[PDB]
Amino acid sequence: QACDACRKKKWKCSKTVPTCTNCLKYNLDCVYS
Ligand SMILES: [Cd+2]
Ligand SMILES: [Cd+2]
Repeated sequence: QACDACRKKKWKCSKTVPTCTNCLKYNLDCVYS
């Protein structure tokens, strides 16, 4: 599945920590669940 960030915006995620490339880009709280 996508990370919490790509889950609210739906931008698909690569599933990598700490922050997915999408969170380190827009600088957001990357969380998982
Ligand atoms: Cd993501
Ligand atoms: Cd994220």
